[PDB]
Amino acid sequence: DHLKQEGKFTYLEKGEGTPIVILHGLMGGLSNFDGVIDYFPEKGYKVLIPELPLYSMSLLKTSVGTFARYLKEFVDFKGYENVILLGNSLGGHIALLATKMFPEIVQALVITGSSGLKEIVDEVYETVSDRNKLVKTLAIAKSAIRHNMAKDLPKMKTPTCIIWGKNDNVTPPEVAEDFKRLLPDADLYWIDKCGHAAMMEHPEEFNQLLHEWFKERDF
Repeated sequence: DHLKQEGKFTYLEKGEGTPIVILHGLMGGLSNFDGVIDYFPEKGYKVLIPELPLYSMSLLKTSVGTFARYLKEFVDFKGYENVILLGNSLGGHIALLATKMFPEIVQALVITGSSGLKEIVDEVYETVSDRNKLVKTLAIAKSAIRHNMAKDLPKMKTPTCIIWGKNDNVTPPEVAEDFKRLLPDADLYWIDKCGHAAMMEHPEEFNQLLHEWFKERDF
């Protein structure tokens, strides 16, 4: 597991087999996914965690659509014909939009505590006093909600795994079942006593749930 910087792309890379591209949210450090980074590369998977240009994208090309196209540019750069997308919070929304815009590049979609329907405190105050980053955060939120997925979901054919905390406060469990309803080919699994970051709160069960879903479908 080492950090790569090739061109404008900064990303973590570990593993060799089937590529899993991970999209974290705004809160996201990469410590969110240590569970995934330790488990799946030893199970024959390639884990890639690219750093999206959330707050760097010009004064104003900052939209969910831009991040999705950035993801596409990353996969194309890597030369993959298809990947597995794993997304959390805003990252899940980026992944969803990417699967909508470029379905032929996505083998499967894994979603957990995503939008589209402790000491982190010190990096949300960053948003409210950074001065020029608040606008970008506001730009993202405006772009995100304007870009609702509810209408696009009914036939995003790609196989989708939805893993959710049974007591999520940010994105309530109702949202998870909405995803299950609209998506034509999706499976829903819950994790009890778990909030918005199943990956981090329970990397144990998340890995096992996700791994078994992969086994059933050959992913």
